[PDB]
Amino acid sequence: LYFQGSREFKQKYDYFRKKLKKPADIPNRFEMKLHRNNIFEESYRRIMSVKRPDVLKARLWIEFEEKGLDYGGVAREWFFLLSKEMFNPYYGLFEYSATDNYTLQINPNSGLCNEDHLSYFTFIGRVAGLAVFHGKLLDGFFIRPFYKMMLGKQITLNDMESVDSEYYNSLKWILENDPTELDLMFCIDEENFGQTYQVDLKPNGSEIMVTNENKREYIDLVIQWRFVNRVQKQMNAFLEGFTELLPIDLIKIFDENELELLMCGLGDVDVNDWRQHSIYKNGYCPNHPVIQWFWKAVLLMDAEKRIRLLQFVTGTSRVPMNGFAELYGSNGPQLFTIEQWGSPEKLPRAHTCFNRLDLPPYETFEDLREKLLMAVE
Amino acid sequence: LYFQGSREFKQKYDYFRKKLKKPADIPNRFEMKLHRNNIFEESYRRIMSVKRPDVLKARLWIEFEEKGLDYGGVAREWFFLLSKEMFNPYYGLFEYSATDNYTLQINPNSGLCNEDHLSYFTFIGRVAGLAVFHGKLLDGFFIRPFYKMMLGKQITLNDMESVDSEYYNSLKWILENDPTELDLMFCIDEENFGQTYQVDLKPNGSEIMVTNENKREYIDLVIQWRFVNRVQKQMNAFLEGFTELLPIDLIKIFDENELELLMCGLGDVDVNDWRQHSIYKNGYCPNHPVIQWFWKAVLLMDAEKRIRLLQFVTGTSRVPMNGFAELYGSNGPQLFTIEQWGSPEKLPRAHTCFNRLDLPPYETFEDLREKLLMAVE
Ligand code: NA
Ligand code: NA
Repeated sequence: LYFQGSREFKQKYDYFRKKLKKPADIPNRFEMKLHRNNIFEESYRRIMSVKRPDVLKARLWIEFEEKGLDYGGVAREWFFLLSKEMFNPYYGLFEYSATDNYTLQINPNSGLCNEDHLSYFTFIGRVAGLAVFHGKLLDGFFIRPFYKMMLGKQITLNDMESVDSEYYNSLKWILENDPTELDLMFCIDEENFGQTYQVDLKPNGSEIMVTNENKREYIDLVIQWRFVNRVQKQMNAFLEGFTELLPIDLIKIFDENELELLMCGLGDVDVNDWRQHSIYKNGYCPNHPVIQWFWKAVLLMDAEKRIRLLQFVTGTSRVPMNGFAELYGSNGPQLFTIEQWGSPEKLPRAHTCFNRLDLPPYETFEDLREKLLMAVE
Repeated sequence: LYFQGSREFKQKYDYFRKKLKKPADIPNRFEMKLHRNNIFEESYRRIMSVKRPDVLKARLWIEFEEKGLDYGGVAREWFFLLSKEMFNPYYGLFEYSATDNYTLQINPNSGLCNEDHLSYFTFIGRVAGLAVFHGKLLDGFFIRPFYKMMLGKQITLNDMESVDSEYYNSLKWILENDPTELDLMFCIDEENFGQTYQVDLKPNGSEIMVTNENKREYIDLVIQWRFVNRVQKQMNAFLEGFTELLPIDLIKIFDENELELLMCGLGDVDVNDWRQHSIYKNGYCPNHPVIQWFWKAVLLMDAEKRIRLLQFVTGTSRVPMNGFAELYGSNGPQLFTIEQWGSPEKLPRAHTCFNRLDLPPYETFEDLREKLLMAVE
């Protein structure tokens, strides 16, 4: 299945769009004149200067540095280029949810990176609200608890699985079995800029043991800590900006899976960029049957498996912001590499520090495809 | 099925590579210093200066205009960028085989575009031979009769189908039925730079009627005319260059389908470039459920269907050389367009002069996918 509940998504989408009003009370165009190389700070100033947010709902008229293009197409570029910045953890406002993940979460230390952080979150919410209002997608994916918080839905243990399987399986184990052999206490490690702090989940938590009686409270507190309690001013600031463009009661017709799709579309890896920036070693080359089989097998995979493949080889499911040319390994720049290795009766292997697939020279297309899918799973 | 006979292709490929010899009689590197903007003429001069073709079989050391990249990756760029020029019909050496096709054939008027045309065909054969020798792919596809001619295989009526269905069906009809009602003669129209010439297929052909007795000769002559007789000096010049790097008896281990794959890989459309340069009209936009369904359905199609889709909407299965940003319609530049149109009980329609898909607002993903595939077929 590819878009479960699509009947209902489109029904909500039609209703939503009818309920959105374009005021006739406003200028014909909202204009922006920007430099690609300075898009984040320039858009912040322009968007945060406006005092009547209804003027933002005018037809977007964005120009970079050129006049002869479609304005919808250019707005779509602006949204894409600016997403790439807003969501770049370099700014300290968002961070990747784990090293192997591409999904973003609010950085709880945002106010330490930037005294005016809440102003920035408001700006970001204004831009997300603007995107939905004008029917554009953002380029980036937030963790599932972010969408839930936008909708005022409670964050749960099941929200942990998509973010951190290992940790979800541990907490699920505790929920389903007597925790006492684990010797856990109501405190957790919090790492802030390379420094670790033991923080109490509850008063004098560090001295309270987790038992069959209190383990559910323990799980709730951890989940609060992990997703909620540290970022409420951020999220509140983000929601103030978002709802300057969209009434929260309209957006709340969507559930959290529908909201992600509406805001962000579907995740995938660009195979053409991938293929153009890969290197072959130990006897492989672009025309080699094994390599041509390889790329066709990659193209035949679903989005999710391609992502799993990328993570299998590189250690992460994220693609550098400037695409595969800028792929990095353990010791600096390292393009994605396929090296002839092993016997055709072995499965492929990876050296993640080198972004390197060790790929045996299989004897047919179908064998390669089957052995590769198995390795990926 | 995706790579039929792949067991045998790889077997031939292994044998082939063992039979290819890298002389120890040569310099360590063959060097090229080039400008991207002048790649065709500069590479011609450098490649055609060499008198001992075995020096070409040295490790390729190509630099543009930058030193810090993989040399194999840069050679792969050179081969790609230069393919794009060699095979650009602007030069008069190759032409597209039909308006709706991307496959290339030798231009029979090459010697009128360029007095030194055979020197250029030799250069091109040297570059193709160099590509195979070093295991690189070319960027472009020749018609099936081109590969056959490289291998000295006879061109037949069945070779017409992949090039021109309509004409193949006509000639097949004649082979299978009494041709007399058609009133055909042994002459054909030949268009040269916008001028039409009646040319005799056989002496005084213009006055000889096609009958049940002579129809097979008629078909053979047409096929000769269409693919063979006009381009033998070209093809001979191309083969002289190719075989300076590869003995013809080695290349002849492959059949014509294997040879294409070896030289050129598989055809496809880059969906990311496609999607980034499409425009939405009459109520559609990037986040619209119908649009997000659309792109996922395109991504799920095989290469062949995507190509058929592109041809359905634009009138041609070819992509501009600089990708979808440079898509052209009937009245100049026209990006690929999806416009909301019709009732969900209709199939999508296209206006090819506008590169425009008329796409009804279907109610589910599965309905859109089914109705789109049907239209495409
Ligand atoms: Na890595
Ligand atoms: Na067209």
